Amino acid sequence: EDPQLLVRVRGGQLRGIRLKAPGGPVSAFLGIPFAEPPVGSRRFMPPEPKRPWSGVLDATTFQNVCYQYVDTLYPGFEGTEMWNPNRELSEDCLYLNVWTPYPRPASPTPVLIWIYGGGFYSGAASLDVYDGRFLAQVEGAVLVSMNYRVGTFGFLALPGSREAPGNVGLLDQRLALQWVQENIAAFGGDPMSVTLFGESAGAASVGMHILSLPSRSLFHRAVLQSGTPNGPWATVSAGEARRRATLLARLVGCPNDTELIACLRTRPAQDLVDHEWHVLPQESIFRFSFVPVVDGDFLSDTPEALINTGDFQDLQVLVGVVKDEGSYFLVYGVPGFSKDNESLISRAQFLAGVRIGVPQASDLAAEAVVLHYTDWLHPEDPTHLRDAMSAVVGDHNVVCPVAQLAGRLAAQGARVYAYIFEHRASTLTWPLWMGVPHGYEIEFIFGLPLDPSLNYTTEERIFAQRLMKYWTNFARTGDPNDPRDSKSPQWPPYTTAAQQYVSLNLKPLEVRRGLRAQTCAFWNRFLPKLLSAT
Amino acid sequence: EGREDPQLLVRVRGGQLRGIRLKAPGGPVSAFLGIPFAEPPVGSRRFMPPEPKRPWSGVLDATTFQNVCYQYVDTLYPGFEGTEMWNPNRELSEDCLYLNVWTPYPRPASPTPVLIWIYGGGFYSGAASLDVYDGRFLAQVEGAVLVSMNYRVGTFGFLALPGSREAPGNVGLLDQRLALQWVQENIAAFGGDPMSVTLFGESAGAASVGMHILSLPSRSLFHRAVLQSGTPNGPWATVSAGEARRRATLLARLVGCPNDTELIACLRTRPAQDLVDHEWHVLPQESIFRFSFVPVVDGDFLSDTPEALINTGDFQDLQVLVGVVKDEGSYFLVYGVPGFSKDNESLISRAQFLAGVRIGVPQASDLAAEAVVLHYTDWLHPEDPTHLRDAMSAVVGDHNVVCPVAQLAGRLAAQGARVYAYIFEHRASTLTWPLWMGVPHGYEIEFIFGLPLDPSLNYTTEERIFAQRLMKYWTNFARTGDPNDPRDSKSPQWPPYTTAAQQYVSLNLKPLEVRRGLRAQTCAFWNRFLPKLLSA
Ligand SMILES: CC[N+](C)(CC)CCC[n+]1c(-c2ccccc2)c2cc(N)ccc2c2ccc(N)cc21
Ligand SMILES: *[C@@H]1O[C@H](CO[C@@H]2O[C@@H](C)[C@@H](O)[C@@H](O)[C@@H]2O)[C@@H](O)[C@H](O)[C@H]1NC(C)=O
Ligand SMILES: *[C@@H]1O[C@H](CO)[C@@H](O)[C@H](O)[C@H]1NC(C)=O
Ligand SMILES: *[C@@H]1O[C@H](CO)[C@@H](O)[C@H](O)[C@H]1NC(C)=O
Repeated sequence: EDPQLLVRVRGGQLRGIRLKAPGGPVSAFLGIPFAEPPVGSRRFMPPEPKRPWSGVLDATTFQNVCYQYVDTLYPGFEGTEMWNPNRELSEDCLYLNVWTPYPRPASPTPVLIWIYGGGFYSGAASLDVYDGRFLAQVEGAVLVSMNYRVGTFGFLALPGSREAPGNVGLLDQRLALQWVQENIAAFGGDPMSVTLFGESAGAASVGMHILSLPSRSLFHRAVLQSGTPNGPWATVSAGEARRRATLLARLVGCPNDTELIACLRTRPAQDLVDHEWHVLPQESIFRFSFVPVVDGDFLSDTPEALINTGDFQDLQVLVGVVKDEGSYFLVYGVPGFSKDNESLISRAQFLAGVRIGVPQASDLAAEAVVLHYTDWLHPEDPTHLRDAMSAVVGDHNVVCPVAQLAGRLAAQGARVYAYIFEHRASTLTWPLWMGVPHGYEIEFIFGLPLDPSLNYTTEERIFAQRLMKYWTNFARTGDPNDPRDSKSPQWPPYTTAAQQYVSLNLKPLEVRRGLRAQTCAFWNRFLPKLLSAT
Repeated sequence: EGREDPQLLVRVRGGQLRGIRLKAPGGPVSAFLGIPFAEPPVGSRRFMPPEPKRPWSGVLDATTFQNVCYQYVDTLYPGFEGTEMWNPNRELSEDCLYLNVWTPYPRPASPTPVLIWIYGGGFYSGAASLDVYDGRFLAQVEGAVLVSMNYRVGTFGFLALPGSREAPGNVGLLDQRLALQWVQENIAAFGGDPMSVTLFGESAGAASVGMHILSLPSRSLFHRAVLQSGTPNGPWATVSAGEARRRATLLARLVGCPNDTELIACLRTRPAQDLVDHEWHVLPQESIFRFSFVPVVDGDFLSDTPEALINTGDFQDLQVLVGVVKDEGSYFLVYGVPGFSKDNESLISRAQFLAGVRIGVPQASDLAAEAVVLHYTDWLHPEDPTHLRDAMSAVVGDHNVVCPVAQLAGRLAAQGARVYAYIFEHRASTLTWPLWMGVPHGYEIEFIFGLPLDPSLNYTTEERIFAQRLMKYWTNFARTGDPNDPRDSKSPQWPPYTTAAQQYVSLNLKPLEVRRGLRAQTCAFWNRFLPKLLSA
């Protein structure tokens, strides 16, 4: 029995495990329960706090992954398998993980809380890319990651009902945040310095905690990587959520809200997952069936309205995108695209891809998109059309929603830092035409290149170390700049006036101005005006 | 005769003419000025198609420029060369249908290619007698036979009651056509080759040239064409029959007139200056780069809109040279956009920009105007006065000239014509408009005509060499349908403009530079998206 691996939290005693990090040992407490299993009658319901347990709870292994769809598009392919569940699926999945330096910190250490992505229909805190040992060992950070319900289990809603109010997956995240306030000090973490960070849907989740008052007292800073609460995919109206839920009910033989939900609760988990994808209103990509709902409760109004009227004075935020946000999504539904060839497309294929990439666009709006993205000097060039299709999807879904968020937060009091990640991992298995795809900056932020057996170049290892420093400096001070270094170059705050952001790649920081300024004005100022009149 | 210069007496279909020997820097040239080509379109002939000039007896004196067609005279900036250079330089009169001929002295031995100039002035002004249209340099240095005609402008040349017999519309274009017929019949008498006639014009003159390309009866009167900063397609060069009727009857009301016959008959009783005095009161909105009486889509001279005709036309046996200047729109801003002036830097506010856009694109809906504003706004510095000023200029120049020219070059090329394109970027050292206006609309003309060759005009030595280069391109084009010098292979070649490569050249003090795409992205906005916005 090692006293460093023994901790006492409000629910009882835990025993962690000493793990090996390249530069030394770290203490890991994995699979800690933070809520009563949301099973049986608790399906679709808000999470309840975990009841106290007797004896010593074994916290040396990752717990089960929340029930979810498993990708089968490219069987055996690392590019896709790296995101698949790496533990048993089960609705009994509300557990969190804690990594800390070994021995446990002498003084209160700033805490980083990770919220994974996966379109709100997948993901797990146990994936290898979210391994917190590196950040814990090299920066002495206390890192926490929780599992939260996804898909129908976490977001199926019959707005106004008592049994399926919606947003329970976000409530799962919130309970884990509360658990950190109440118990993280026992691990040497400082509950007064909690930074949330997440990518994609995880970034959108972080944004929703920023916009939901009850969450605000649970953290102090936030990082949103390639995702936002505003935008076309992160939320749905109460009406559309009801529509998708009742349609799902119908598809599985069900059946008054109470009766419908009661019947949904009798169905095997895989039955719900089997019909999950048959409820989307149009043929599309970057659109997900069950996501956070504007309920007038967790989210008092649309994210769009909340970021326009909010006061973000005492908040520091780090936000950014990767160089090719949309490439990944094209192979999941756009005719002509495949990871196995160059994906050179025709102009006709391009106009068709646009209707799929911007599913909610009228014919006029779609034509505006085509005319804006077509390179009129080479309107029929396959390479340009392919890269344009990618850009359309990434701009519409991520880059412009991020530009929008950065601007409102900065205009309204927040301290904001922005970046564009442009380094393509030497070990990437997706083809070259996809560039730096959605999600591939994560392994660097978590410091995986520091593991010699992973085969990253020596420059990548130095790069990862730089990133871990930015992220942890940001967590510690609300500023990613190194207060030790006195010759950077400095990463300036993003402002509406100057719109400065930095490039994150192998070369030293480069300051740029305007995040797709012209193109995002198109998406954020003109298209709306188009549709609200037509 | 007997004692006069035997080299200045010539005979044309209507009679004998006596020209004048003029001095050009490098030698003498023959000039026959004020040759009548139509019966004076006065009294009962106002608003009517021109009739050929009846033969005269004796020797008609063709030694001085004739009257300028009745028109509005600009007084915005009294005494200012920038505006005065375009004002009438001879008496105003409805008796103005005369043309001019410049030829080498002595007259060419073999048939020489003919260049016919058609002046601009928004169809409401202009004259073939202005100093910038002086044909002596091209005649002397390139041995060209140059012809320029006066044609009716304003109400006199374009007021129309479509379908009527008395004011059919487009009579100013008919005056031009009559002069082209006069060249076919008589130019050989001056040593000109009727089988090699190139039309060139600028602005409304350019639009005029384009309309002759689109009107069959004019097609047999010329072989090649040059359109400088103007096109027959676009937002200002034509009006629909309904709009023309509307403007003509509103004008009639404004002067006390009112059945078309009675209305027109009453208009014919009004003093010419009364019509000019109300000419500007008939435009539908507050605007710039819009003119009251212009060519009308009559279903006769123009069988359909210029846009339809260039989309369906067969232009296989046609060579065309087309181009624009660096700052097509600047000039127009001081004539109606609040905040702009030739006497200050014209730095404007964002609010002044949004208002300028409503005036610069008068036919745009609220949604269309916002699209313009969002496209032209520099989102890194959305409030910068200098950028807003230059963006306002670009909006006007792109909408009215640059994009209509790109549209034209594209259709002509795709449909058989050989097209050459340019952008003129040299600002005359003698320009009197402020620097912020750059190379304004109309300021490439003095270079094409070779004025810098006159020592007394004070152009720099480089400008004189530059002028010579341009005269060479224009006359090579007139001679062969190709601006390139057949010999000199050293100088970079001017490639044809194609839909595939979209190549055009920069005309400035430096050697030719080939560029691709004429404001390609922005013109796609104007030529493909805005229209479609309109269909909704
Ligand atoms: C549109 C009708 N309007 C009578 C306003 C109700 C304004 C006409 C003013 N207006 C304009 C002008 C100014 C700004 C915008 C558009 C046109 C104008 C424009 C040019 N190049 C040359 C002369 C004039 C001009 C000459 C005589 C009279 N009498 C009025 C005139
Ligand atoms: C530039 O001028 C515009 C027009 O005003 C006229 O010209 C100026 C120079 C004065 O002589 C004035 O009396 C004239 O009416 C102004 O509207 C504009 O504000 C001026 N720009 C600035 C701010 O200097
Ligand atoms: C790439 O592969 C997909 C499916 O195998 C196919 O639809 C597409 O035509 C291919 N593209 C190329 C470059 O041939
Ligand atoms: C040309 O320069 C001379 C000498 O400076 C000057 O007297 C004359 O007014 C100028 N004329 C022009 C064309 O500006």
